[PDB]
Amino acid sequence: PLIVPYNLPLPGGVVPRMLITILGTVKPNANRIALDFQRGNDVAFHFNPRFNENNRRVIVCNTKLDNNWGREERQSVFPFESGKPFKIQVLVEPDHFKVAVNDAHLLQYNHRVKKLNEISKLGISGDIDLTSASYTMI
Ligand SMILES: Cc1ccc(S[C@@H]2O[C@H](CO)[C@H](O)[C@H](n3cc(-c4cc(F)c(F)c(F)c4)nn3)[C@H]2O)cc1
Ligand SMILES: [Cl-]
Repeated sequence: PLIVPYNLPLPGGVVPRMLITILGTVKPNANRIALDFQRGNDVAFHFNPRFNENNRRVIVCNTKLDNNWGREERQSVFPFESGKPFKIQVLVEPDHFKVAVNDAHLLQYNHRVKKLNEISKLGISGDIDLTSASYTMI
């Protein structure tokens, strides 16, 4: 089991055709998960499943620039389930991050941070047992 929060370096940042795979199991009674693709202190892409926001389950995505969150993008399709194993795949494409969970397309997030080769860390946080985090080129 990897330690959470986990820091996965992305050497030289990200690039289209780069596929990031995260495997884990959601804890019983989970409240939150977060993936943070960071450019230094900025968060280029925050992917944040919330298991209980006003008694609804929602995915919140955003960007943090100069310590300020921007406009959220919200996805009510919610593929996670407390207690169950999951796979998150984040495929970097030219205009967006494309996210699939358990081999089903979930959402795309347009690139707000444009210096892809500076987005050189992925943080993984929240209410999971983390099994593996890796990347490959497809
Ligand atoms: C003006 C204003 C006021 C409130 C807000 S709320 C805010 O909303 C953001 C998206 O817009 C992020 O989700 C933020 N956030 C979540 C997490 C986090 C950290 C963890 F360790 C986790 F394990 C985890 F799953 C999640 N860290 N930071 C959240 O605080 C926004 C603007
Ligand atoms: Cl949260």
